[PDB]
Amino acid sequence: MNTMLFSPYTIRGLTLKNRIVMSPMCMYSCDTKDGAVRTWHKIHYPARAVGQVGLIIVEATGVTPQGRISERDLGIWSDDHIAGLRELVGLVKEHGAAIGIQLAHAGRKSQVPGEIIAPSAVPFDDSSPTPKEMTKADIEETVQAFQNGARRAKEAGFDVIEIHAAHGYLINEFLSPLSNRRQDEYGGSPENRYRFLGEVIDAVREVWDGPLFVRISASDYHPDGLTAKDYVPYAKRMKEQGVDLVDVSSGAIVPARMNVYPGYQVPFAELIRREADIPTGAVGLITSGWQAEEILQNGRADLVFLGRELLRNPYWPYAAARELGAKISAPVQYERGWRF
Amino acid sequence: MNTMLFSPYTIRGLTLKNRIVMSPMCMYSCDTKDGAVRTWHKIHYPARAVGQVGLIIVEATGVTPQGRISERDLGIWSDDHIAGLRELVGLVKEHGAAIGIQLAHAGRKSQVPGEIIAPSAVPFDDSSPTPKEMTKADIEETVQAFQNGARRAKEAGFDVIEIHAAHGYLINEFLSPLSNRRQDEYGGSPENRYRFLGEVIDAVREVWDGPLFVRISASDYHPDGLTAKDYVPYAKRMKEQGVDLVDVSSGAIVPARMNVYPGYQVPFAELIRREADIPTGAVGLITSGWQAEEILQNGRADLVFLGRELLRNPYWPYAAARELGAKISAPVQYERGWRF
Amino acid sequence: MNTMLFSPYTIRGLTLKNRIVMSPMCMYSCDTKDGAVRTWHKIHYPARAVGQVGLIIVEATGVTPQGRISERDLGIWSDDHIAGLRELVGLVKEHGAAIGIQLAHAGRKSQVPGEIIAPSAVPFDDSSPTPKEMTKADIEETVQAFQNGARRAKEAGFDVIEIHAAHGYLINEFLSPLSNRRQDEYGGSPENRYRFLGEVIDAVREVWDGPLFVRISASDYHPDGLTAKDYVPYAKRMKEQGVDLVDVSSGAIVPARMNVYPGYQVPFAELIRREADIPTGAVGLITSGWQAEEILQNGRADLVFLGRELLRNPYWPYAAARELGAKISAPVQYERGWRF
Amino acid sequence: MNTMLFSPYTIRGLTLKNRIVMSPMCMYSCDTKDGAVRTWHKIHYPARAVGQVGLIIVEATGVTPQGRISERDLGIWSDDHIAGLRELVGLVKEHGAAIGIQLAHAGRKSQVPGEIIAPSAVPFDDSSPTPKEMTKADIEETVQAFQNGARRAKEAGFDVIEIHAAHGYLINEFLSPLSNRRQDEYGGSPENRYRFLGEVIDAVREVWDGPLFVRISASDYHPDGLTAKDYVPYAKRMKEQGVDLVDVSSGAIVPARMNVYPGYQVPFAELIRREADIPTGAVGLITSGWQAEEILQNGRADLVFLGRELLRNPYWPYAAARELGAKISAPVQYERGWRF
Ligand SMILES: Cc1cc2nc3c(=O)[nH]c(=O)nc-3n(C[C@H](O)[C@H](O)[C@H](O)COP(=O)(O)O)c2cc1C
Ligand SMILES: Cc1cc2nc3c(=O)[nH]c(=O)nc-3n(C[C@H](O)[C@H](O)[C@H](O)COP(=O)(O)O)c2cc1C
Ligand SMILES: Cc1cc2nc3c(=O)[nH]c(=O)nc-3n(C[C@H](O)[C@H](O)[C@H](O)COP(=O)(O)O)c2cc1C
Ligand SMILES: Cc1cc2nc3c(=O)[nH]c(=O)nc-3n(C[C@H](O)[C@H](O)[C@H](O)COP(=O)(O)O)c2cc1C
Repeated sequence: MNTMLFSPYTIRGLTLKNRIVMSPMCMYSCDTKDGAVRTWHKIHYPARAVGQVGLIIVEATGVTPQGRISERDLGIWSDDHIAGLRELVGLVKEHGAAIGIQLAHAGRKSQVPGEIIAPSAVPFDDSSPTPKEMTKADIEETVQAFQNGARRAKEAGFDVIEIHAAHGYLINEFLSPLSNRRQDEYGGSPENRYRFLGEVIDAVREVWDGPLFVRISASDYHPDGLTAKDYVPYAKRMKEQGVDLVDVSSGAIVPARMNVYPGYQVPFAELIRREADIPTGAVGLITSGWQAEEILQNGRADLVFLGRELLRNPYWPYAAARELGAKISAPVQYERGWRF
Repeated sequence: MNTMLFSPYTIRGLTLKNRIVMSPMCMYSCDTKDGAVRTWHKIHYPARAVGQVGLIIVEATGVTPQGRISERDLGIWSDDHIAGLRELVGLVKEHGAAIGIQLAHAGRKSQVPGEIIAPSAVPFDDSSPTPKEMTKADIEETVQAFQNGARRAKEAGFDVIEIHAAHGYLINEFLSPLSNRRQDEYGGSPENRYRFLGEVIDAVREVWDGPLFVRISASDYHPDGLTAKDYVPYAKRMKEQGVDLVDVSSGAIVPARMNVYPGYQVPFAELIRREADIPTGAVGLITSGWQAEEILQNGRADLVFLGRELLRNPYWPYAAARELGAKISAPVQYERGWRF
Repeated sequence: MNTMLFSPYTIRGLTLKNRIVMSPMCMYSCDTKDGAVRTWHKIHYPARAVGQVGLIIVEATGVTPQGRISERDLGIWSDDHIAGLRELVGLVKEHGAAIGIQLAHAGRKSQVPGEIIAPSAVPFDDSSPTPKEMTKADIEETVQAFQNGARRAKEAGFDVIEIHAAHGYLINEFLSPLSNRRQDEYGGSPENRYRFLGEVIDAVREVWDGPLFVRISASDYHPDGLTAKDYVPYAKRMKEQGVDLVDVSSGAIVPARMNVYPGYQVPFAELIRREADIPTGAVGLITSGWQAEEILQNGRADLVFLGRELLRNPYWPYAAARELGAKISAPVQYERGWRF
Repeated sequence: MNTMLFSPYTIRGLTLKNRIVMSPMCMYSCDTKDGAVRTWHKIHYPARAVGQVGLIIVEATGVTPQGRISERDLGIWSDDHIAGLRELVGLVKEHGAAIGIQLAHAGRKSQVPGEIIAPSAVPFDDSSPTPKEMTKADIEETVQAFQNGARRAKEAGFDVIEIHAAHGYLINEFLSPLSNRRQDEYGGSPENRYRFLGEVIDAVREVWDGPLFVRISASDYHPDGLTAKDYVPYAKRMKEQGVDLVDVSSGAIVPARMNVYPGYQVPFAELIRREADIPTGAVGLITSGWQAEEILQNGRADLVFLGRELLRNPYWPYAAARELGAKISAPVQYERGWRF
């Protein structure tokens, strides 16, 4: 009757109505190819807000044109993006949800034409372009891009900011020795490989004091790569720097075979949560209320992130409530339909 | 694999991608109380379009201020409504769906303050206001209101127009002897009680040649009321007047106890379909793809109208496809989620 | 709350606790190949009784060795079968269900080695053995086999007897002009083609006064075959002969392509029910309580026969009750599990 | 496609076809009140075997008349019980499943009329009878009862034996300081409170070398009671004594409020599994294949025990397979129904 899934959760004064989070998912719907919010986004995101999702994280938003995954990504490299993002924020919040945004940079995995950058001039695979080895100017420049992105998100009115340090993208590339072969202060050791992430966090915190999320790939799924245990010290530091919650994913630094199954990334979320003593978000094949409640009640994570399931059904929270025999507030307009 | 539910259906050159129709449902979301389309409607309806609903029928829209059910209904009594409706139409169609609108007049069941009109000065119940017995001027005036509504819907860009002659509202009141005690040419016989509906249809057809729906209450659930068989002759006439499909509902002319169960109004839809030889829409507790397919394949109706189920899940078509082991086109953005 | 699906139904003093019937389904589990009831049957059938199925119809039971579909069918051609059948009956009824048996003869569709019999020496298809054209001695002999089967079922303690006149088997072959080319009193006209069925019914009624079912194939799905309308006169006669309910199926007299979909045989059940004025059983892709309730409430059939669905879940009635928001008596042992 | 839930598991040469176990559940169906297997049990258990459950654990079976929970429990205090149990075993295994039995003694929680025994003369609650403080003769006697029960189970042909040391029953009472106030070698310390369990295990192992399970209550849910961590040393010893798997439950030593939720006992199973380095069984609100797969793949347990869910649906494994997109061997009789 009284579940944890539909119990409020507060982060730095921001109270989420429940533990349900819409995981950041690229829509590749910027038809103008200028990183601008389009009509699609204005229908896509607010629909989940009506569905009673507590927190909606907007897809990976490129902090630079080269930082995009594709030419159809959302962008935040220009003050001109603020208006569209502000409109999106207004629409989502107006319908009851808190809204966040995922600041991102694809790095060597960018599919945008032209030069792409990485810690080292090593391609993702034999079929990918060789990225440019970033100079220290490029580094502080990219850090500034993240800070500016954060400032624009703040102006747009976002409630939450997430730093995308996962899925083998730019920050993840600095993190993993598989991609980071630098021999300056940005590579060659756990501390050095973390530096870039540390500087991004600090820069963001200069202009942003709201809830701050970091999304990581807890594992590289490679013998010579990173494991969940490597991220425990990193999470402790993130905590000291004022990161509020770790959004725990995994993989994609290089091509690799992964054993995918229900809750396959949950152990990573709990590892960091209990060892680094920091709130975590669980993601990866979470599709049922029954499943989500188990994750919460057993203290494996504090928030549950839903991906593809929210693509199949934007009103998932209602089905989850039914599933758990719980009752939640429905939009007044849908009360006749939302029966418990 | 190849179901009827997800097979196209053509009405007067308008081809629906499937047989799934979103039944007209009042949202009471016109906070400005001027019948204007609001932000809510612009999120509510297009969401079902993304969900792959073939035809979306907009809620009962008052053809006059007094014709509204409540002060929060949509309205179409002014050319000023066209802009908002046109924007709504654009949003819905842009996301893949055909769009219709339900022209309505609450009659004696209107809850709007002030005078309300009906065929006879008989209240809905002992707790309702006594309506004014319409004069012949009121009648031709109300007919003109429907015509103007149709013209505005056409300008807005609607694909389908439905005339709301059901649920005990104005037109239904002229139809049922329970509410129509007039002793002129508009009451006293089956032919006379039909006159008002006939004139509305003709007037609408003067300015509208697209798909035309009529929604009826096949039964009054009263010993001295109308039965499904009474509507067979009416459907034959509607057919002659150029009505393309009969949206078959029931009840609500007066307070009455109804036996509600799955598909409880389907027999009415099939009765009219086979006896009047006219395409029909089935509505009333249709909630599963399995159920909807049975209705179609057995020739009980040509379209299936979903109500509350589309309130619980705007992407119902996907679940129905899964349910039937069928595969349908998903919005490109949701392909990773919409697995078959 | 009070559904029709879980409302009692009385046939000749036999009261079924609900409208749910387990359709006769061959298990091919007589490993001894002597038509004897085996351990499998003693677990298979009583499980559905615990599941709260109102009436359980035992699979097609060969009234003669040659009358079996396969060497692994149940048999009733010997008094020696009574003991096993009586044990089965005891087990099923002990757990709350009424029990019936389907008296059967495969005819030309028998796959048992050796001579097989039919109205005419016409094979099922070019890949099947040519059956012997039955003599009038064979006919009255086969009729006697059905009577003896009925007598043994009575001794075993069965509550209901069904005559299998469907799925292109022996009796169905006499019924359909596609297979019956006889030029005596058993072919050449509707009356003559019915004679065999008529004689079987009379013979059974000589030794059995309990509920009597007849299972028919309402359609041959062939231009020159039988249609549902042909069976209306037949059902009227069956009624006069004391047949209590018509179990309405279809097809299988010859190879043919059938359009299979949810409730695809329901229109046949309702046709006979309303035109012949006789209780009918609906069967064919009935899998949900929602669906079953619609069939009942709309008077399309009086009993609902479940096939493969009861193979997937023997406790279907519980799921159906949940589905309909209804509550039914659970076996006291399962009360903690069977929550409503 | 290849899940862990439907992957074989071997314990001491006994190979289970999958990881699905039917948790021991009292049926209170011994109407003769002599601990004898009845018809009900012979239908109840084999049904789950057909449902493709890998291992079926028979309900708590009293090793003495006073050791029963109720007068309707199964019993094994007499060689006369062997015949009935052997028949049950035959029925279950014949239909594809391995079978186990739970040797039990209710202790102070017995509801059987007359004297009841416990480590100390302390009632379960103020509403329960005061049990007799067992003498050392009673102890070695009760140990002998367990050994004899094991010997009879072996003769009956059981594949697995489980010792019921949980749910606040006799053995659990010796384990918990809440109920054990003895001041001899059987109380007053962790080692002493374990002694009784240790002696039961040894005695059972004298006459039984097959798979041996022990079911424990990992927590008393009481400030002065046992916690999961207390059972880590116990599990290490059980391992040394030849216990093959720990069936991990919790609670019921005294009245207490428990927070019940999906997988609420899983953390206990994983604790013991990883800390004591011994295979464990997870139980407690496990109802979906999705859930069960997560438990297995994440190494939280080696076997998954289903309780009430197998009461709602004896063929759960089929639904779980569907749920996981996996395909498993269906009983050849149900192949047409069991579609994947
Ligand atoms: C279409 C699609 C787009 C995605 N884009 C992003 C993204 O922009 N940022 C991100 O962190 N993860 C992205 N992912 C991963 C999802 O956020 C989510 O973590 C992943 O799909 C696993 O969650 P799920 O199994 O519940 O779907 C995307 C996934 C999908 C299916
Ligand atoms: C909230 C709500 C508003 C409705 N408003 C309308 C309406 O404006 N026009 C109409 O014809 N029917 C209206 N109805 C009836 C629905 O269109 C539909 O026919 C009815 O709810 C039965 O369908 P269902 O059982 O699938 O929900 C409304 C129903 C609901 C629940
Ligand atoms: C395995 C199996 C065995 C069957 N054996 C019989 C039978 O013995 N007698 C009969 O009349 N129909 C038999 N049929 C048809 C069923 O009785 C039932 O009418 C048909 O399968 C449609 O039911 P369903 O769609 O609900 O599964 C059998 C069907 C199956 C799948
Ligand atoms: C009707 C019933 C009888 C039970 N009897 C036993 C029993 O004999 N032995 C035992 O160890 N647990 C018994 N329990 C507990 C179950 O074995 C199981 O561990 C508990 O019900 C949790 O399982 P579930 O949540 O999956 O249903 C019983 C539970 C129920 C509901």
